[PDB]
Amino acid sequence: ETLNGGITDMLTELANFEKNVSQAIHKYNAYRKAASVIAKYPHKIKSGAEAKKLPGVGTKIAEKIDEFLATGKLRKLEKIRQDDTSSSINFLTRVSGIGPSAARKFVDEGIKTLEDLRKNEDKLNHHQRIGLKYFGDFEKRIPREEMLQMQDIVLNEVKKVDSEYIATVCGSFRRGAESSGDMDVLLTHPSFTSESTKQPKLLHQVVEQLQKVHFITDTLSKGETKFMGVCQLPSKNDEKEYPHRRIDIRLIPKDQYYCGVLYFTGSDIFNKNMRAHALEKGFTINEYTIRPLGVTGVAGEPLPVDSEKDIFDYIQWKYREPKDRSE
DNA sequence: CCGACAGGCGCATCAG
DNA sequence: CTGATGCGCAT
DNA sequence: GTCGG
Ligand SMILES: [Mg+2]
Ligand SMILES: [Mg+2]
Ligand SMILES: [Mg+2]
Ligand SMILES: [Mg+2]
Ligand SMILES: [Mg+2]
Ligand SMILES: [Mg+2]
Repeated sequence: ETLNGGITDMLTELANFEKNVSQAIHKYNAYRKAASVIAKYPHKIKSGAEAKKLPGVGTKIAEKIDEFLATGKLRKLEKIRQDDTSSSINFLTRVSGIGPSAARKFVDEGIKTLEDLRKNEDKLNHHQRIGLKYFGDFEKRIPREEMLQMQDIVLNEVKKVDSEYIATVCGSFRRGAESSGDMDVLLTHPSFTSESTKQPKLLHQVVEQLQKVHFITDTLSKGETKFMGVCQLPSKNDEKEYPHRRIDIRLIPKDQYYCGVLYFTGSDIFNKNMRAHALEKGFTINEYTIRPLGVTGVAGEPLPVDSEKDIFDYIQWKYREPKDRSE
């Protein structure tokens, strides 16, 4: 498919190994950073030296690229692919709620297959049990046509609960993607600000309404501001059912919507890059605020923010529309 | 060369 | 029980 | 694994 697709596939597979098997989060991030910068690079890479000029690509990745270019493979990966333990741990982490730690522990206890998981429900926590239940469905992508039907349901049902709610579909959907891995919904209500919560159960009431109409089907986790769960579009007579889909809802302080929507629009790599750039500039950005850093690494008071662009301006970045925050 | 690497919610668990 | 910590997850 | 001080 893609211009340096071989290289970026290699690097992403190395990232996953470092995260899932090595449990080295900074090496995972370093590989993902390199994969992203190479994926955006508009030339077919001819050497590692050429790749090394990109920020995030260093000596070790440049050497892997030289290997890959010459031979069409990487020995280091060819050996990870035949390592039984690595391969089993990597597979189990595909279940939502099983991470590197739980996968290694399962693999040590003799559980390394889907079949093994499916006769050991009792060793799984609630999240894992649901991740297993919908293992196949959760790896299917959601065409934009279906994302549009799902937006319509969520926005109309939210409006039924209280007309003052605003629900914004974020993630890859807001970035214009033709398909999405899941549905991300940012929610606000005027009664929840950074200064005051003057209504309880604001997130709960929306979740309950979506359960009532059979859109939300399962709950992975749920607190006062974050819901993680499962939903499904209604199917019509004699049609196969739609796959079950992952849904995330985040209730954000209304007056902090712009930091909220910046966060929830991503991409994840974009947010890391942006937040890392903020730190270089003497600021810290989360889903609520952008704050200056003081001398001794302590965060100051929130800066006024009136648009997404305001946050970009503070770190002296030219604005990027959501569609230009992908990959 | 070597600190630092994005930020935080919800859940599960440990020490007391 | 609270407070701390790690895990898995979200972008 | 990479990079800025
Ligand atoms: Mg470089
Ligand atoms: Mg997993
Ligand atoms: Mg998403
Ligand atoms: Mg994602
Ligand atoms: Mg999501
Ligand atoms: Mg059904």
